[PDB]
Amino acid sequence: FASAXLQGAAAAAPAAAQW
Repeated sequence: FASAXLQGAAAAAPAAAQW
């Protein structure tokens, strides 16, 4: 899950960069 979220965090880097 730790390395699972990392994948999402990096995938959320932009999602956030958006707002």
